[PDB]
Amino acid sequence: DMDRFIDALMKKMTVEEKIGQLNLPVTGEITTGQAKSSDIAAKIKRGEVGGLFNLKGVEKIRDVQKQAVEQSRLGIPLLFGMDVIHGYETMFPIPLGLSCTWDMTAIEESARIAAIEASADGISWTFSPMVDISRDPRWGRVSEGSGEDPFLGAMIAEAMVLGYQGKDMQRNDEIMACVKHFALYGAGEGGRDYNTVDMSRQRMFNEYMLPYEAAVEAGVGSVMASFNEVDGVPATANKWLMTDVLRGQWGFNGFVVTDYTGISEMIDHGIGDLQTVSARAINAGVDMDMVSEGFVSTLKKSIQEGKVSMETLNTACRRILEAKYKLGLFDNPYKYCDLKRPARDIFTKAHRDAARRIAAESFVLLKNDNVTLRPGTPAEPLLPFNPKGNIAVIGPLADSRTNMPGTWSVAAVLDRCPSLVEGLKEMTAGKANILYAKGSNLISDASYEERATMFGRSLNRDNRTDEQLLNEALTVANQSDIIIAALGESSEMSGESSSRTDLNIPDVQQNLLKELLKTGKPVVLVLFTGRPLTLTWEQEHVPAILNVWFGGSEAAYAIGDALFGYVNPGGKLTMSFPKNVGQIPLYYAHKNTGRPLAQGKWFEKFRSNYLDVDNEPLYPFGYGLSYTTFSYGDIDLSRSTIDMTGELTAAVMVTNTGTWPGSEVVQLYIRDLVGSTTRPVKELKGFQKIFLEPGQSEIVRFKIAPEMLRYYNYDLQLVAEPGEFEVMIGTNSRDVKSARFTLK
Amino acid sequence: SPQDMDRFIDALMKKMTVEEKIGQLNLPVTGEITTGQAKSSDIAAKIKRGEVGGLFNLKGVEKIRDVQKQAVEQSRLGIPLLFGMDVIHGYETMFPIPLGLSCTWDMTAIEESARIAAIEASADGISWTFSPMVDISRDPRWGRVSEGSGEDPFLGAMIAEAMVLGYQGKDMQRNDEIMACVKHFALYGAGEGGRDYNTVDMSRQRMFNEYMLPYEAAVEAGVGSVMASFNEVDGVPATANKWLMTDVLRGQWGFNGFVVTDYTGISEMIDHGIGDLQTVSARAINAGVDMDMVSEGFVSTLKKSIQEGKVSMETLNTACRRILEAKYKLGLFDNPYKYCDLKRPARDIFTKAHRDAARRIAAESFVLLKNDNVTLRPGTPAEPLLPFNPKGNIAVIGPLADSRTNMPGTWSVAAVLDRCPSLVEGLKEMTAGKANILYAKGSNLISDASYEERATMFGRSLNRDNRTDEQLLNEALTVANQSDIIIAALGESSEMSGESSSRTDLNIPDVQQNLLKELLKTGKPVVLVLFTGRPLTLTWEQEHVPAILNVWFGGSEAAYAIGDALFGYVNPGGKLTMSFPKNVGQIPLYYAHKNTGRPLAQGKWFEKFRSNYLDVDNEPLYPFGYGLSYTTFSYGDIDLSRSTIDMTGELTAAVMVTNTGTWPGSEVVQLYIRDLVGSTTRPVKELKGFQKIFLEPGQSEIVRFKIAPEMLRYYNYDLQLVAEPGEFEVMIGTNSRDVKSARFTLKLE
Ligand SMILES: O=C1O[C@H](CO)[C@@H](O)[C@H](O)[C@H]1O
Ligand SMILES: O=C1O[C@H](CO)[C@@H](O)[C@H](O)[C@H]1O
Ligand SMILES: [Mg+2]
Ligand SMILES: [Mg+2]
Repeated sequence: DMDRFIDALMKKMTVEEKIGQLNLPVTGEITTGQAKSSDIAAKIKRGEVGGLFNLKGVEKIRDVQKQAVEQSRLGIPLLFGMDVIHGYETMFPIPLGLSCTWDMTAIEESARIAAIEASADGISWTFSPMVDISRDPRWGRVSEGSGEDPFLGAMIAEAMVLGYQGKDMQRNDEIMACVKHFALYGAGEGGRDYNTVDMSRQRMFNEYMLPYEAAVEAGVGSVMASFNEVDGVPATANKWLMTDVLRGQWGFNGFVVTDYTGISEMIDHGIGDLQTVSARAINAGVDMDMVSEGFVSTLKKSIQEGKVSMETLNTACRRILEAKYKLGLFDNPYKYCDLKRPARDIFTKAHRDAARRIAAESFVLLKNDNVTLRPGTPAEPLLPFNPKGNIAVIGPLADSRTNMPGTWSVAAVLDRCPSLVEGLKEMTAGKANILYAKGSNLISDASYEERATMFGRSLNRDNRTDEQLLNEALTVANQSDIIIAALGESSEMSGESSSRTDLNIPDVQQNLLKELLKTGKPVVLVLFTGRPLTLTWEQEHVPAILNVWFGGSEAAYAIGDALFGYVNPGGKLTMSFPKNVGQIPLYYAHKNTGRPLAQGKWFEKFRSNYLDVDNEPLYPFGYGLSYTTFSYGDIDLSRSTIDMTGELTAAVMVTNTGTWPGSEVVQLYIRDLVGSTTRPVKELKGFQKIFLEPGQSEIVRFKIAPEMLRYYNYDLQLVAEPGEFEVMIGTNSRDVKSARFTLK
Repeated sequence: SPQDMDRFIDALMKKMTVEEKIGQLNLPVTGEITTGQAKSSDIAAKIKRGEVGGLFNLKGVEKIRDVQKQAVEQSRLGIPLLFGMDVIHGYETMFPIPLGLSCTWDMTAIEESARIAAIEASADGISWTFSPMVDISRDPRWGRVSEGSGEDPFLGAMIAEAMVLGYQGKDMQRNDEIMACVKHFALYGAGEGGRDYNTVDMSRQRMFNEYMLPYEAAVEAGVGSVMASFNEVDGVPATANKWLMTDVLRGQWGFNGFVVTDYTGISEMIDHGIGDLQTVSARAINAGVDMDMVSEGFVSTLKKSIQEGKVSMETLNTACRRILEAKYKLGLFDNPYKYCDLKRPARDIFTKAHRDAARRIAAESFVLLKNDNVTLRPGTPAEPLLPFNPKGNIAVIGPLADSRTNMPGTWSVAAVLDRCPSLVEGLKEMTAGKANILYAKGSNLISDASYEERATMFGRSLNRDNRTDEQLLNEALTVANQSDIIIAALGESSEMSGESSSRTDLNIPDVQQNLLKELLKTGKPVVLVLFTGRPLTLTWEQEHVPAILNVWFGGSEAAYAIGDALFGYVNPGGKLTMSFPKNVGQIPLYYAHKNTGRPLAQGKWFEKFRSNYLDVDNEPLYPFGYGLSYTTFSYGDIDLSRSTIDMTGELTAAVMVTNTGTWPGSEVVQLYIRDLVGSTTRPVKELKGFQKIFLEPGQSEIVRFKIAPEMLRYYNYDLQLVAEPGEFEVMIGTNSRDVKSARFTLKLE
């Protein structure tokens, strides 16, 4: 059926036309790399274009599809691609923030909505999800992932692929997804984007690979090859990755696209000239060439010289044609070119309300200490509070529209998003006064601020000095009843090519924060960030800290919802927050070492520890507070022993012991006590997000079976070994209840 | 003969019970030196029962002789003991810490320092040193960088050879030659977070191209023993890693010696999480580990394992034979008391000749990092602060100004710490009658007293008192404002580096940097004499201090050597062997890095969509091979004897180096090669040669390097050590950053 159709089409094709299906030039207003493609009208005519990307607007896409359908010899329709990462126009939180919902239904929903919007506007293909594991918060691209953990990363990868594609991409509101960046890109040395990656095969499989595999097994249509080398070979020329693992081991039936000029960049990597690396890429299992024109300009010559087989070419071409067929583009090239759809599907109130809900769900309450508010009274937390009197909103993130959506919002209308001040003004009209002061620049260094606010994120820095801005803010702060310090990163301090060697709140903002605290007014830190920051000073001195990541186009409203208690925060961290950059890499699923430092023993000579800080993150994986409290009973294991075909249930009663209704992410960890290789001190193996009224309890039950206990041993065999296991359940990866069982 | 050894050992082993064979594999700890937590007990009775193969941490020929006499006269078979110690950079005469010593780029001096240490150690009963430490590291957070020779495997390998040869000589036959022990096999310098003992993980390709060569070089130089490392490799503690300890070490490299564990390395595998004591002990001996340091895994569990078939008699016999062979090769069956001459210590230890050598080698190790011109007096053109004639009032200020015990450096376990002159003491002696040495402590080591305590353990107290920072600073400023020049003696205490001394920030500590700022504010000329066991983050100091001399830890004669440099008796010629980062967030920085697919071109920081950071450029403050002189050297263009060679060929790269300044001095001329295109990505350069030359003012020398295809080999994707045809770039210069370039082509034919 498909096979026969594609056989017949391919029998007609010239070598040039087969090669053309593998070519993906760039166009439009959206800029995601340096090199630009020329002469696109003619190339479509010559049959030399497989797809395009970065073109926005159903009408413009329709026009281009027409040229392909009507002006090329064979009429083969184009794929239309875009980075639809965490929204099209309705922007959800950045993926890292979104991961802190621990809510696969919400995550699927966000992808569903983005697909509806993008498909309504002509897009058939998104370069998403980004599933790279990272333990290095220096790397700006942590903003695009789902944190450090592969179990949670894998579940999220599945939710995103399903949200975008549905069952089989048959509907006109379903699009093809693309798991990226295969593979290991999050382990770039120094946290410096694009830098050398190196690790053992054992680490690859146990620690980094699961999310890519989960996407493949969820039926993801395409895979993007990464910029990094693996084992000294750029991923785009690594046949072990792109054929042996991807196809041979996991059974991937789709196609592989490069990242931006990934082929020609192999010249700079230092593995040969354009022809050589182009031939190596297609022979490795790469099917589509993003921008470099390596395939289109050199593959014929390589075929003539016997460096690439006609077989290899036909396979690459076939995979591209199968993707087009599966999307329904041969049945109808204009499947996604309904000019009536943008008006009914894009940036609707329904979509924006969903984004607002998901944003509030993504926030992580890091601290909410009791503060003396009125003398004589027992100390109470600052959050939540009723919007009354004068609310100061101060800082460089307080009145920026364009920094609200987050990095990788290329189709968003940035200056349509309400700033925090605008959203809070709306939400408190008639009830409180919102008093604004800028307070500081983003950072002292003007050049830094300029590059940190590129892609239209300017904060309109002017000639007012740090001291002037501070003084104005203190005048405002001292007229107020409470201070909302809106501080942290600009959105483009994270994302692609946005690596940091220092992870503090920037200098002038931290100074501003210190001065606001010195007023004696209550201070809430509303923290904008795309990554873990080093917050030990803020943890010591600020009473309340709400990590809002970048919450999307409706962030301002969601922040209001959290501050005023309309939503009780329930986010939990998915990446460790280190005390300093000298502890990197810090991650919860670490080996014990031969000289573990016992709890509370810092400092101890001859143990694995530092002279100047303990081994712990400030906030561990899975950490997050609520306006209520939860209490855990002891773990009930249904068996003390099981065999390889058996099973048990781990159960724990969770009680809401405070005064607020709220959600709790109950987290399941397992430690394999003894291994033929060293095993992590714990691994996340399940979770359940529960909602409880005050005083209400729920018995949370986890099924545990031997398949969950498997790991890649020294010989890379995926096996569960007999022995003892420790089951841990708790409110984060640090504070847990424990019980043990034996596998026979 | 080899056959005589086999016959003798065959005969001895025929006598031995299983318990006696197991006993040869047992290495308890005793004596006054502390290098770990666990301690041994009942050693006298254990030796009597034949349950002890060697001991370590026992100092003094009288004590060692007594113990050897018990082994020889009172055990059934009289098998003599090995006596081990960490003789790392000196016995009593202390040379610079190894990392400092590596900056001499002088293999003759390095060999000499090991020779002297062996002479002193052997005089005092020691037959075995746990040295050299040859671990590659790119992570200056790790305290043990102090013990190695930097980031580079080419230089690392040459130093490993020099050290082994210095200790052992041709074949350990002489009574002033001892058995060496290459450590820590393997990859221990890549521990995550720079945190000692932490997880190591890397590809096999990285192991062989970037980390393994120095171990291999020690093995090929005939090192008698290998110490297994604390870290895991491929998820297996090195002490249980049969691929490391058998397949690589014996299978690939032909190692003929024995493997000892590190301190309780076997029982620590329980904590690593790979099983109980019996299980991990069986795995260790089966892996190729021959001697058990302290844990008593072998002695307490091997017989049960042999009964149960978990370890074979053949495996026990092989391990025992290796130990007996080491003892045989050291001459201990010929004479158990070879090293127990009670009269040698008085004539061989801490002699003037030894100490004069140490003083010379210390001055040779220092790295001049900065020496800018300063205007001392209106109307006189500006000149550098260093060197200066000792006259007037010379202030020496800081917590490292008057500490004897912090001079030798970490890993000086046999030194008499309180006998080393302090810097003030040394400079006072050297300037008697010419200058007044003024002194103030100026600051504590660091603001936190608890930190200072752990930083000055092992008898390195700075005698911190309850004076306020104000008292300390005011006294220093009263000194500074009377002085003609200020020597700011700042940096680390010695035990801020070494084992279990990892740091997450690499600054000069808070109160010392505040002191430095205040001294600079006086307007008097300031020379930073920097004590450290590691690269530090020195961007502020490079911007603000006119002269910076890195003296590492120079050893027992450091004070005199520092005087030699300051007063111009020696012209500094040290070159860095490890990159100095601008901040900890750049780690790891190393010169021999891959290009990436998005390289930032020179001078283009910042550029979006290149491999670079938002907040700092990609560069270290000081690159690999960096070091200044009191003179300047200029380099002509490179002349290659031919532009094309094949696998059978060779060429010569030659460059004229001229001393263009006013001082005679040494230059380390460094050869780097870039393999431009590979089947795998190749580093942007690799050190492949060097020559240290001495030139008088105005003098020139043509420095020539032989380049052959064997130098161009590397491990490809399939771990084949191969040279590939293609273009190569030859670079020669004064450091890894500032170089001349020429190209040549390699063909198959
Ligand atoms: O450079 C890139 O370009 C791609 C196209 O914009 C994008 O999808 C990748 O995530 C990114 O690495
Ligand atoms: O712990 C150790 O003990 C050993 C014995 O002191 C020493 O040689 C090693 O270098 C060290 O790691
Ligand atoms: Mg187990
Ligand atoms: Mg080559």
